[PDB]
Amino acid sequence: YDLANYVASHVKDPISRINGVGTVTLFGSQYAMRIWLDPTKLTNYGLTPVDVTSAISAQNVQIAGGQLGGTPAVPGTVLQATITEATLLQTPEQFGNILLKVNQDGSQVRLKDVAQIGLGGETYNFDTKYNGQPTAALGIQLATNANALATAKAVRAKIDEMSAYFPHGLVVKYPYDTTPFVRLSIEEVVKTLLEGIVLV
Amino acid sequence: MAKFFIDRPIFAWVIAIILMLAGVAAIFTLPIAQYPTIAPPSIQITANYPGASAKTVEDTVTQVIEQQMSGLDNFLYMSSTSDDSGNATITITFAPGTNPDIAQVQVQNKLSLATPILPQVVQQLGLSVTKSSSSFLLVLAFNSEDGSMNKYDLANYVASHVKDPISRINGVGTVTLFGSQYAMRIWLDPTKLTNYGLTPVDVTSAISAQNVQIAGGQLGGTPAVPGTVLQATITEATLLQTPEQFGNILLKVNQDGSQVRLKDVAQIGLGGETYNFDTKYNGQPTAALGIQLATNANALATAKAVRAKIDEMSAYFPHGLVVKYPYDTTPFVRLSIEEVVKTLLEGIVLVFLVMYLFLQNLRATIIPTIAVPVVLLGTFAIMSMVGFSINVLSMFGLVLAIGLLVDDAIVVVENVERVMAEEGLPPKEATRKAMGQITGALVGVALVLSAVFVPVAFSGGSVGAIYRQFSLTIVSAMVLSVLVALILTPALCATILKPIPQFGWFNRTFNSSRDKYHVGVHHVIKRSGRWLIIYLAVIVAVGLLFVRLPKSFLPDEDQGLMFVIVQTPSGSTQETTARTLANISDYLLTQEKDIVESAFTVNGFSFAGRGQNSGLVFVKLKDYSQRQSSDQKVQALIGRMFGRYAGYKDALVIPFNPPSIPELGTAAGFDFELTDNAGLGHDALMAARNQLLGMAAKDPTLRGVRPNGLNDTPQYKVDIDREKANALGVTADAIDQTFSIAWASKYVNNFLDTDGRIKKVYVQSDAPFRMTPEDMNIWYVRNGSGGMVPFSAFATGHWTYGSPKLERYNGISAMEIQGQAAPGKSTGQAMTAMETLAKKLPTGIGYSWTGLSFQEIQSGSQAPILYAISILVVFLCLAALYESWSIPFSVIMVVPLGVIGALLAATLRGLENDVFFQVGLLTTVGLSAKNAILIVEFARELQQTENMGPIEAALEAARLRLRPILMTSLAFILGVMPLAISNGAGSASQHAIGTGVIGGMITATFLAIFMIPMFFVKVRAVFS
Amino acid sequence: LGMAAKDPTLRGVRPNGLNDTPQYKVDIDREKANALGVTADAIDQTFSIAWASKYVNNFLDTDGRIKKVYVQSDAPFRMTPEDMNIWYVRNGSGGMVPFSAFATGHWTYGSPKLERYNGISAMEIQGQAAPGKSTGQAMTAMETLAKKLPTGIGYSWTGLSFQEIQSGSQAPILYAISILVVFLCLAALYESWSIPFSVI
Amino acid sequence: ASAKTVEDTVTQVIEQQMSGLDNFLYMSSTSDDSGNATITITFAPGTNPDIAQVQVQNKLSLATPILPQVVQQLGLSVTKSSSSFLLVLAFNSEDGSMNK
Amino acid sequence: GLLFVRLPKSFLPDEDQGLMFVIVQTPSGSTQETTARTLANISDYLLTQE
Amino acid sequence: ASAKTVEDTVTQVIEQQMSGLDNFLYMSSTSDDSGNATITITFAPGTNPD
Ligand SMILES: CCCCCCCCCCCO[C@@H]1O[C@H](CO)[C@@H](O[C@H]2O[C@H](CO)[C@@H](O)[C@H](O)[C@H]2O)[C@H](O)[C@H]1O
Ligand SMILES: CCCCCCCCCCCO[C@@H]1O[C@H](CO)[C@@H](O[C@H]2O[C@H](CO)[C@@H](O)[C@H](O)[C@H]2O)[C@H](O)[C@H]1O
Ligand SMILES: CCCCCCCCCCCO[C@@H]1O[C@H](CO)[C@@H](O[C@H]2O[C@H](CO)[C@@H](O)[C@H](O)[C@H]2O)[C@H](O)[C@H]1O
Repeated sequence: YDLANYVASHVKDPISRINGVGTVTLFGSQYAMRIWLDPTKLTNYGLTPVDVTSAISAQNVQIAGGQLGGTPAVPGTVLQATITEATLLQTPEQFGNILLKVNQDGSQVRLKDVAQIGLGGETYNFDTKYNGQPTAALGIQLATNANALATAKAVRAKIDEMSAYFPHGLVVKYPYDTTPFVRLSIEEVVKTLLEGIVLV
Repeated sequence: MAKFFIDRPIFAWVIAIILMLAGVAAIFTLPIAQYPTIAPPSIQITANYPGASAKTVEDTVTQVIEQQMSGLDNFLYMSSTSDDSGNATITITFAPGTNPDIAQVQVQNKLSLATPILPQVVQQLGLSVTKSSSSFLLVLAFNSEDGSMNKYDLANYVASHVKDPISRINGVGTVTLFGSQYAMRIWLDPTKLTNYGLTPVDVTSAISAQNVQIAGGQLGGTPAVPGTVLQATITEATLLQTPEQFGNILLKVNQDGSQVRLKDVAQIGLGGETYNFDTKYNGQPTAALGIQLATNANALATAKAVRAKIDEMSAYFPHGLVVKYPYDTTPFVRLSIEEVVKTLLEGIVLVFLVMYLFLQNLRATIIPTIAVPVVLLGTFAIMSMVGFSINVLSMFGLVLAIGLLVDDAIVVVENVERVMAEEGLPPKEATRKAMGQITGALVGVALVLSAVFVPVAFSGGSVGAIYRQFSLTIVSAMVLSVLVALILTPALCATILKPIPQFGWFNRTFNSSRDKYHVGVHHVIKRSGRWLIIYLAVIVAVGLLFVRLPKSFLPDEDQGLMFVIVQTPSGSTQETTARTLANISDYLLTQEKDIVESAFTVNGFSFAGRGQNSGLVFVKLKDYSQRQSSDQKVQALIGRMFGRYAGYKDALVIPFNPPSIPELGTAAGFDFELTDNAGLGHDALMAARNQLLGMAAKDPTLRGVRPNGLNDTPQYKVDIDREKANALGVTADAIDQTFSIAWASKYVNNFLDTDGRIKKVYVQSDAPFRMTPEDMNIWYVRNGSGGMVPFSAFATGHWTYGSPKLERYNGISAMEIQGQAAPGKSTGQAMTAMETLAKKLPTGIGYSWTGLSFQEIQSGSQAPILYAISILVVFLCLAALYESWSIPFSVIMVVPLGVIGALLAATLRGLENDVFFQVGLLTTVGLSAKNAILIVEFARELQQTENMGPIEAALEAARLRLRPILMTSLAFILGVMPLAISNGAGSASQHAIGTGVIGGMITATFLAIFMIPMFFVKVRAVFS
Repeated sequence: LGMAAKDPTLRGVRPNGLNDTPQYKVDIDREKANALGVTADAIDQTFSIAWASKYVNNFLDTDGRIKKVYVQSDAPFRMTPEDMNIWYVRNGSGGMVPFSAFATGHWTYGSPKLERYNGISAMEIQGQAAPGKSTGQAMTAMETLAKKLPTGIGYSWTGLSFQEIQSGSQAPILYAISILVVFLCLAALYESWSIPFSVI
Repeated sequence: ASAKTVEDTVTQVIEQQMSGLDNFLYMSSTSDDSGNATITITFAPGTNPDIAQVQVQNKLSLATPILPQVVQQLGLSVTKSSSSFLLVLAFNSEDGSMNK
Repeated sequence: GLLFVRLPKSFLPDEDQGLMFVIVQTPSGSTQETTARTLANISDYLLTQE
Repeated sequence: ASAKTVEDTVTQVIEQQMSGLDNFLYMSSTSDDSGNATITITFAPGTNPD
């Protein structure tokens, strides 16, 4: 999940913007805030999953606050500043404290009490290995009528640029790449051309 | 070719006629614009999130759109901001050459795919995709002189009556209304809400429910029962239209039967969609309308047409309404066109007078005066075919090009006259003999000069965009001129000129002079080594003058405008900043009453974004003819404004003359993007910004290094104790929505105004209840069991810091730093200094180059490579001409001659090494190469047909070429002289070109006539 | 149109638009409805679903093709104004109140479609040249009749008519340019100003 | 929307944004009591219709923040039009086994 | 000169393509049943008398 | 969602609108239990991808 997240958060979007890159596939994703419900615990508090989805949507929010002294203000107002009310939650701990119920004895039920919260994948569809070790994979598909050698060289350059900010231990390999083949075959026919010149 | 058309003047005149006709057609169909497009296409998306903070916009709007912006062909980079006016702006920049239509549609389609993810309010308000431009044809100010209309009335009027007719004027491109218009404003009163137990969401929902347009189907609709004999569309429910109807919306009914209505709980009425800004004309309310020119229309007719339609429909403006034109560039382009036509006609008269002076033969003078107009008209015809426009850059191209095409005309006719007189032959044989001595050299001249000019045409970037219209107009004219010298003018000479049968002081003085010159040519030859040391002295002077002469793109003209940036201290309001702007307008209209025509003020805007603490003043000056003197020019007004407002505590006031082409910025400038590459956060990035800026302000390689955006500013946080509220039975949604509607306002739905137009509906608290943090406690929200709870029950607030403007580059948070290279230092070395500073920043902070520094990085080793190609092909063309690997050196060495003169003239007049200087220098170096090419050509032909030695050949060829060289230089210096001594609009550019070329022609021709034969004999001695 | 009916030059002149049609407005007395316990939304939605129909969602037909689901009143109940009485809406207490209790009918007349040509309100007319007349002669007759219309009513030609005007008015200029070009071509070919003239 | 509502709030707005179109010849538009707006932009003969379409769409972006929210959300459709009613197929059930 | 100016002008001739249109427009407010009946009138004439 | 849900609620909905395309060559769609609808439309060679 960490490798898929790093790639999603630092490599994929800029690579997706290189000319000639038609499309980009991450077998993985950026982190997703993951809320794993427990039905027996939901039953205990008289709650359903919809209660949970609704509370996330009401308590995980960014709210327009307008302004102190904002416009149109009463004549004479001489101070203004933006108001911040509610913000997106950020860590699984904050989500675990979302409020679900006020039960009879005065306690309030919270999402931590009905679910496991953590960062994981948007999808659990994939599993990738490079030489049997964990990997995060980016499939680069060439845009229609774009030049494979040009695009591959540009993306390899952008990756070389981004390598300056890799976390410790992060390595990049190129498991599948057809442009070395095309480049080497053009190179080889050039070599035969010059051999034939000498022979003539 | 030449000998072909000599024997047949009819065919040559048919070709001349076709060129002339096509040229006239191009005169009347070519586009007119002040400048060609320069900068690469950029597409910007804008979004509005009413009441959202910069952080809210970055997280709910900007980041979503950016994450969706991919698969765009030819993307160079992307740059976005998110600010406290609730505004998102994302600009995508594409590579030079990209089709702007395709970039825009590609951007719009990715944006359409992105739209569902965005906040519902952002979606409902609509996003904009537009091509980023910095230029306008006209900007109209619709003003209420008697106060009958405020800015909302004015903008409403424009949108209802002007924008549509104006859009249908031929040649009008984009039409922008700077101005907000009517909206139904519901101003909630919290106490009246609490008394009836209502919340702002009740109001929004009632509006959503009662201001509706309902499809009624139709009577007798299909499928119908048999026998029905009438259809009719049925209308049920229509949008509310008037404040009374909105106030009569039913909100609640009490048990006693009484009804609670919106009028009982809020103030309802027409207001503006936004109050973020205010615009004033000369202290009057105003609404502005920007008219941008359609692609490939002519600016002059479009502007005349717009002013004519505005005049036409001003017959029906309500009382008190007037239209002013605070912005208009078109007088100045009309003036450039008049000035160029004046120069071209003068150039024709000058060739007439010079041919007569040296030849005193009317018949021979008329040939160049036919040939030059034909080539100019053909140049217009070629410009039409190639897609150029009539613009200041191309017009200066024609101005510089007469020096080449009159030189061709004089070479042809003067050489025919010399052969016809000194050798005594009749016209057909004389022209055949004279055009057999120059045809190959003329072909070679065309190729060599084209080579001279290709490093300019093939230059990349916006600077190359400046160059190429200019240089390629020169190249078109030159190539046609060579064709005309080989097609029309030999036939004109062979048919027009007659034999010569049987002032005088001037003839005697020129003959004495050319004898002293001939002896001087010999002197320099015999003293070669001394004058080769002198040649190296000239080269060293070229270097030192070049390094000392300031860099520049275009000279800054007084175009009758001045822009004033106004930045008041943080937290300032619209009311407070309005008074710095009001001060400035009153000052301009009273103290500068005789200099200033308009002062247009907008607060709410800098050039770099919005803010209540920021404004602009747009001031137009009086007609250039009523503005004589040095005190009355814009530069002096900028000085007086620095004086008045540098000692001004309330605001930062920057007066400045707008640059001609703003996209170029400053030649010494650099544009840097400091980026958060490790997800380290805003605080870390600004810590790095401040660290880097502190280093740069100590750096002698750098000057003026400033952070392009804003420092963090204090903000007020509302903390809701959600569990305390829930214990009270109050749900988080009720709290946040009540607070947000009251403070940030809310867009509910559309309504149909009494004029039949669709407008927006907003509910927000009335201003008295949302001004202060205390007001946050006067607001109520209901709990799950009914009844009202105050915000004071569960809400506290506290002050903090946050950015009011959040910048992103290529999708990751950034902060743009902008500066200049230190005087005497280059931009590349400035970039290296910045980079070594950036290396010394904490790990995870990266950076990118943007703008003209990015352009410089992309094309780095292009300039030297193009020069090598140019030099090589010049050399190869000359080897073919001379059949020698060494003789071309006697021509190529002419280059620094004349360059020294241009540098000398510019430095002694304080002008700068700008683009005008550079193109002028290229044409004069081209002419010196041509003069050297013909000197060496005749020296060669004499050395091989009359078996002469190198010195005899050099001396005789110098005698032969002295007259035509002097004829051309005299005509050309006199032709550009009026530009080099100019009063009035555009004189800075006219000076920038004229000073340089006069200096160049002077030293070029004198040093060339004395040193080129010495070089010829020297190369002949050295490699033979 | 009345003028064209008598102009012997032309036949079949008809408007390409639509005459004003009778229209029926339904006025809801929202105060009565609020007093009787129905919200404006309920009456709005019932009358639209009943008369205008509603596309609710898709269904999957027996052939495997996705198609639409529509809800509307059966024809006998939505045919005449007199029908609008039978529709009931249930109020906030669960009781039913009929439309006749709070709504009124109103006849009027109005346009079924508005035309704009280059932004100017307009009405399109098409016609034929009478047997024995050309398209151009019919257009001259049309301009003669339009000349006799009230001041402020102008006209334009579009489509075939516009292209016809281009053809007819450009031909003489093209003949002139063609004569000039033949003149210059023979002047060049035969090195004479007298040969091309004697030919022209 | 009524015919007048459509014309004044949809059709006119869309037309206003159509300044600056390369090779514009004229434009004609309809606004019906069915709520329908149809604006047909005709260009010079020989104009590239694909370029014309991309330009019309790029100009249409300007209209969306002015258009009624519902119209802007529901979507505007842009197409290369024709009246070349080329051929019409009539499908008939001769044995009567199928109706309209 | 006079023979050119006198000559009636046109764009293209009306060729018989083997096809013809008949446009029918009934009073405003009329129903699908009413227009179906006029279209049938035209179809009956064309398919019996013509 | 299942491949069948994907086909009924997305793939058939999009396909029913893929008409009026210049240089249409063929179309190939797939709906799978990973919730993915992929509709590839191929045009004649030389069709402008833009
Ligand atoms: C209604 C009032 C009368 C009409 C107003 C006239 C409007 C059109 C005139 C030119 C507008 O062109 C606009 O000018 C300003 C100053 O050159 C440029 O601004 C430039 O310099 C300023 C400060 O030097 C920086 O804030 C900014 O990074 C840079 O873009 C801006 O990039 C260009 O977009
Ligand atoms: C006579 C017939 C000649 C053919 C027609 C062309 C006319 C003028 C010739 C100019 C050759 O074109 C010129 O090529 C050079 C070398 O690639 C380019 O330079 C580019 O490539 C080199 C490496 O490939 C880089 O080092 C350099 O930073 C980059 O800008 C330059 O931007 C372009 O302008
Ligand atoms: C391959 C290259 C190397 C070989 C160089 C050969 C020439 C060098 C001769 C001396 C140079 O300096 C000077 O040359 C010129 C040549 O006109 C002569 O003087 C004179 O000669 C001719 C007479 O025909 C006069 O017309 C001319 O005004 C005058 O210069 C003289 O002989 C010598 O005083």
